[PDB]
Amino acid sequence: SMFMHNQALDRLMNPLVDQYLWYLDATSGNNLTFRKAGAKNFPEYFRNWIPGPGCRNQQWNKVGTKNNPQTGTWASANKWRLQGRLNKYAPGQPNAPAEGFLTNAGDLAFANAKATGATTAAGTVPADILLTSESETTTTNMMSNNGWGAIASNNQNASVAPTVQYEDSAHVLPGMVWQDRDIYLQGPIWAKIPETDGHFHPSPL
Amino acid sequence: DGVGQSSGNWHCDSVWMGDRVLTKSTRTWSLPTYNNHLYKQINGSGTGDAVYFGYSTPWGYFDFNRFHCHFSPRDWQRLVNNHWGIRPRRLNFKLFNIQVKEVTTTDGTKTIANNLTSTVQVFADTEHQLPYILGSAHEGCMPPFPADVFMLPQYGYLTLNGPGSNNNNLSTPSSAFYCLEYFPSQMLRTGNNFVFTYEFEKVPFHSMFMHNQALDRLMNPLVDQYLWYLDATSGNNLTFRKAGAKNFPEYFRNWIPGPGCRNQQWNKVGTKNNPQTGTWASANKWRLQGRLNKYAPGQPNAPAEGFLTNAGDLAFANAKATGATTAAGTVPADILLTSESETTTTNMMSNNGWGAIASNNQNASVAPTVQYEDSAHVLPGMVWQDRDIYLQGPIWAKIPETDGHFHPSPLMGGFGLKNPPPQILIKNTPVPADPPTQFSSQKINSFITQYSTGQMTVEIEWELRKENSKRWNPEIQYTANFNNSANAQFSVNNNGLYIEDRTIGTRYLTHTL
Amino acid sequence: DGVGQSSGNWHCDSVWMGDRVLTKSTRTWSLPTYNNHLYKQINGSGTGDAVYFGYSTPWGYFDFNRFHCHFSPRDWQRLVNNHWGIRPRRLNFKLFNIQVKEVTTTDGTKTIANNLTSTVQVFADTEHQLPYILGSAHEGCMPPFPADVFMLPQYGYLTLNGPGSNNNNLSTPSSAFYCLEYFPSQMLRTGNNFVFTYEFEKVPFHSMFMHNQALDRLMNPLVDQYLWYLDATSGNNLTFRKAGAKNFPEYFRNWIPGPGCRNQQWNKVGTKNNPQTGTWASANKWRLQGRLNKYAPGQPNAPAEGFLTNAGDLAFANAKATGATTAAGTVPADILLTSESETTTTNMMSNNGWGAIASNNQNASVAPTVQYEDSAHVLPGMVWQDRDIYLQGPIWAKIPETDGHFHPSPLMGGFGLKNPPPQILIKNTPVPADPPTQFSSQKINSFITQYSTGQMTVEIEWELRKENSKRWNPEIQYTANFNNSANAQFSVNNNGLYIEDRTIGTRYLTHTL
Repeated sequence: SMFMHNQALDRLMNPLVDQYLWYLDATSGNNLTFRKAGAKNFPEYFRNWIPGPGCRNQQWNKVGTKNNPQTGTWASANKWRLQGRLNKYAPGQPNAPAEGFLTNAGDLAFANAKATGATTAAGTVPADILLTSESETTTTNMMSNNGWGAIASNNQNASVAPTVQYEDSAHVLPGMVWQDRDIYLQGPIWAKIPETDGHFHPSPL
Repeated sequence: DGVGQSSGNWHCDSVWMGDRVLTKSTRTWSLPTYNNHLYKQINGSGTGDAVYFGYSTPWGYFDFNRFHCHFSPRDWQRLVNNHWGIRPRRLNFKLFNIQVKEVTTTDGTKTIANNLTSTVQVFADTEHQLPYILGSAHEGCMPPFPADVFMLPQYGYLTLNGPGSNNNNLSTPSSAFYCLEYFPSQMLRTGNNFVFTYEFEKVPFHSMFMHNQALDRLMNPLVDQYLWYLDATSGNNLTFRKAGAKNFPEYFRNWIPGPGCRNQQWNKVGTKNNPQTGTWASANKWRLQGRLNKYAPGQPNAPAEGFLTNAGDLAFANAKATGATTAAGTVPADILLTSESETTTTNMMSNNGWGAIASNNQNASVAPTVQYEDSAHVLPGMVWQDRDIYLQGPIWAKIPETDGHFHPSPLMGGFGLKNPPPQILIKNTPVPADPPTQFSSQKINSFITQYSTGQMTVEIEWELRKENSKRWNPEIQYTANFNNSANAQFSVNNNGLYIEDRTIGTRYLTHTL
Repeated sequence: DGVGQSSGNWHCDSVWMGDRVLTKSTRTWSLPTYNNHLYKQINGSGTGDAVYFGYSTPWGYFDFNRFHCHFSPRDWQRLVNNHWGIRPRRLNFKLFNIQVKEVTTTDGTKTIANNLTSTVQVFADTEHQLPYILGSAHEGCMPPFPADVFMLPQYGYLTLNGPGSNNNNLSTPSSAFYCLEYFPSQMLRTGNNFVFTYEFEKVPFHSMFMHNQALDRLMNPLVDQYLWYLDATSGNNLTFRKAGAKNFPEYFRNWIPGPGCRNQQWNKVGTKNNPQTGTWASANKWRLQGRLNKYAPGQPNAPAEGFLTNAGDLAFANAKATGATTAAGTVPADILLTSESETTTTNMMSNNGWGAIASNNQNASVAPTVQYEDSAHVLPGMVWQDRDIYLQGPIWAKIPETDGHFHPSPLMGGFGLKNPPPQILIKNTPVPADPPTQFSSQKINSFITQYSTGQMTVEIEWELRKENSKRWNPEIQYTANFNNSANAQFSVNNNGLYIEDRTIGTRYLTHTL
């Protein structure tokens, strides 16, 4: 798909007319109160579709003075382990980072022909290194600077108040849509799907 | 043809054949002039979870998407007791008997006349090149009851927004603007009419059956399994028990319950609930582009008996309920709740997490421990039931076009479609008022106030799965309430208002898991 | 046919094929009664540079001549990035859904009714026997945005005038008077419609490309020329240098830059400009019949960077600009400037003359001198680029019929045509009021006030030159402004007003000179 979306998921609707669906807004006063979805309050609308999977990833600011001075980035990386040995998880799901931030190996990067040797360094991203951006996917996909959402952490009663907890990682669910990572001019074309008893959505990462 | 001859007839009925089935409906509508013949930008203010950028349009549209448009409460009863499944096949849409009227206002006395030469213009969008707002469960559908007259909703959409200064409501470079006069459309005077046909692509039947067995309960109780497991480590040696002897939790199984997540549960008895001035901070939320949206409805997880969730399940209201809110000591008499409890066999309940897993390594000194998993996503060997379709609920939805999607059944329930039925858009053609005698290049501001009305009709062809079950004993079926009442069920009252008593689920007949 | 059936449908879209391309547009118009059903003489006063003699006519006309009528800003982008040239081929014009309305005024309350039996009458002039006022870049075209409604302009022309006493406004014997009812025309009630077709004669494509090389720079830098010239006379002897050694100004060339004339240049920063209460005495003027006319626009000469000329180049304005004037410290946000700077390769800049030539004979005693030429006309071996076509600019113009004309490309840009598209003229047929009972031979003064409205449509067939270029590196292309904004580009605002951000030139893709 060569196209960037024209609308966000949460934003698919008609703003001019309210929904016919009712929800429980308020428990106050020893009674239940059902609000109606509408009146230009978007977060309360019902939706058929939810954003794509992903996981939270460490974010390094492109301005070097604002970054923690790590002699190298390994212990901070996202890792998956196989046969008792740890491998960096790269690149991850096509999650975009915050504006002005990046991740190590989370997204593709290239270099000029002027860059030789195994390393380059500059106060900001070097002039040789060519970064890529997944930001065109933020409509459907999940950003990397926070988890996927929140869920209920406890049962309630009249005495105890409701609480929630945050989910930093979200895997595949029914009714979940996402955009695959983009193909660049300097990037690979294909890959061989390994032969296994099962594989899910075999688009190369 | 002509001013004095009708362009159509009234067709509303239901034809029950063996395999197909054909439902006809027709209604009377009224179309105003929205935005005084103008497109308009609309946007929010400030940074917040609700912010938007979009356009409002001087066009109406026909939304038949909801079920009870096409079915009467008797046909629905007749549908769900006898059958295991239904899916759409064809639809046929027609407009006719268009009549356009002008409104002259002298003092506070309106004079409405009949303008014979005015036109309306309508087109169906078959390539889905417009933003698609159907399937978002808005209002403005046909009424449930054939004798009501309804006003068509205004068309509008909202596009990408982007940050700047303190306002996230700025238009991003890629914000799209669609002019609907840039579509070929058919212009209709009172004499001529409009029709087109459409055919659904094959989708799986919606399952009308409730399961006959739980997952964990699929087995023969009379014979024990041949599989062995480690029951007990006591005594410096390993002891292998054999699965059987009527101890079910120890059996091996091929299949595991469906995905879900834990959700806050509010007791239907108001005195037992924590007094929250409003429920937001307690809701299940997913976030997109740095703003939080309630997660609704969630996966089809049922709550505990006597409990419910906010927006986790669908809810409706009568015609007696007006305004944006209703309140009562218990669930109000107007609100119509839905229940997913028929799915508890395969699916997961919302009052606890999915299970437990091992929290640590062990040795002779340290004891084994476990932890609980409040959220479970999809795994191999996982089965689930999709949310049920109701009489008052939506029918289909448009699968968004993306590089990937998983099990695209709409979370409000329905038939996910790649190529859904085309949106149908209609407008009153503008008639300007008397122009000045001297020439001016500015736009024409003043028009003639007018509106239009006429009948529409919709014909759906449904395909249904016949039911063959050899169970001996009788089954649960839908039955009209057994009680005497001041007003009959699904009927009009003294004041003339049609009232729907219950959301009627489709799942009664049992089927073996 | 009849009162109750529409005579046409709404067609607006764009069909992109490989070679042909076909654009459709349709709009809603409103036609008043001009001059109260009368022809009238119009004339100036006194002797001056602006004096006129002519006639005003009770007829309207349809002007589609401007580009952005036919193209949307997306189609225009799609046009100019992919292609080296375009020329028109066919056009198709249609009127339909005519409706005529009468205005009765009782006190200050207008009552507008619908008069079914009134007619409008329209004709196309295919022999060009009327004075041709299209291509003079007047107002009254279709709006850029399909949803606007516009009022048709009044038709009028002005003929020869001649001197007498102190008044140059007298009518010369050969002043022509044209009665437009002396043309056969088709009379239309509400039921019947109007159509005709037209086909352009072959004209050269408009070049959509910006050159890849300057004239003086066409050569191989690596090898010197074999041609010899006289560099130096010193030492009582002649010395012949050889052209080469990377000294470009000395090279021989086959071609020389295009014609032009020097033009006054006003800096876009207002503090740097001389405070003239108005710019006339400083303008470039040409005079005809003893009266001076500004020369606008001149030859396609570009000015210096950061400078402009009055009327030397085209300029437009938004819909927010009303009234006859706008002012700002810099160029106003409403005014849309155009730039010819893409032509500086072949053409001449306006900030200096064309070159220098020898001013005297020499001898041993007297030194050689030169003089500068501020104006250069056409010579053999002279190449130039014609002015570019914009989205808001005119399309064609009518080549006047004369014994000679040179390179008839219109100076405002466009396609010069011998046989341009025919003017289309329309009028409300007069309906007299109640005549007196006794007979009178005088004209009927009193009529019934009425106007008319209805849709029109225009279909142009464009032929375009495909682009094949083997250059390795990417090219400049038109791109929507990358910035976030309160209002999107080329889109409607909160109040409902359509706003055009940029005049979009056609020249992006490079081509070798």
